Amino acid sequence: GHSYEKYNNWETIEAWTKQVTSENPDLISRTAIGTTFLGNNIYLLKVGKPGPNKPAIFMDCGIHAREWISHAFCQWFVREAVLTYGYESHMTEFLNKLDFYVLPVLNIDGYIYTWTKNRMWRKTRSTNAGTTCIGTDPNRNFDAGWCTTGASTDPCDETYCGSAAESEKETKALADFIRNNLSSIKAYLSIHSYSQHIVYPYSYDYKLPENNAELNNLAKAAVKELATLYGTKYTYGPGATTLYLAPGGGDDWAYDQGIKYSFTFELRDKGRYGFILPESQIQATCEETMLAIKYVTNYVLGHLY
Ligand SMILES: CC(C)CCNC(=O)[C@@H](CC1CCCCC1)NC(=O)N[C@@H](CCCCN)C(=O)O
Ligand SMILES: [Zn+2]
Ligand SMILES: [Zn+2]
Ligand SMILES: [Zn+2]
Repeated sequence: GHSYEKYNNWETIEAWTKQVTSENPDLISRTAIGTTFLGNNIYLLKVGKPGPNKPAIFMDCGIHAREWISHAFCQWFVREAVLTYGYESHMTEFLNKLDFYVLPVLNIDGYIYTWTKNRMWRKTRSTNAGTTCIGTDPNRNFDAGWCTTGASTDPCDETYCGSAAESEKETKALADFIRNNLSSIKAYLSIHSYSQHIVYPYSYDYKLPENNAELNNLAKAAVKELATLYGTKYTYGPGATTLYLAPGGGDDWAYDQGIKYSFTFELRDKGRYGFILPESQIQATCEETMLAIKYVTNYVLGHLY
């Protein structure tokens, strides 16, 4: 009983990844990039019409377990791509020229835990030495100025860096895929919630990126496109300046690998509902974010490297 306008559990999402690929074989192809701590398969969807020497964009959802709207957006991106292809001028051009590597749920173990035991869970579900405290923050487990100021050495903390960089199977499976497809990946997008922010490097240290002027102007125009629908106000700028010091992030790591277009999207809202955003707000949040994602996609095509 799947629905794009409702929050679906992992059993429903897994059944959807198989069915959406079978219903649309010419547009979507499904593969398993790895396994989680509990043993669940990390599924990845390649969206677009196949072809040779195609550039790609990587998009992940659900790094943090409680951010339910992030998981819901990845499903809506696939929904639009199969319904508007051949009917919408821009989406048709995007899928024909580019490939979309969509990872619907990264932290699967944590997401099952939010449906069964604790709704407010953030980290993974891995064991730690010398304590009964469980979990490691995946957005603090990447090899980009790992476990410095902003990340915690305490396993009982929500911002736990881990025993080592890429100590989690979920963090390694994501990083290995990017390394194996570095020459093709031109953009990295990380869907999260909440605050209504568009974050670009750097977060591990107080420093501006090489193409800071370009990333500032691109985020500015992407903010405007989202606002045209429901008037949703979004803020932008680099991580350490706008937010806080968050070392060992997926967006910061991707940038240091060569992906000059790296972004972190924080969805609805500002604090009224927070992580527990209602089902009645899914279609509104997904449609506005689509306009911002489509604008970033359009820019990347015109500035291929
Ligand atoms: C309580 C305290 C420990 C903060 C925990 N943070 C979060 O739960 C979320 C959402 C939000 C919670 C309320 C304050 C504003 C942020 N924020 C979030 O996940 N932020 C990203 C920032 C991404 C920066 C790009 N790498 C992260 O810390 O991974
Ligand atoms: Zn997050
Ligand atoms: Zn639509
Ligand atoms: Zn230009």
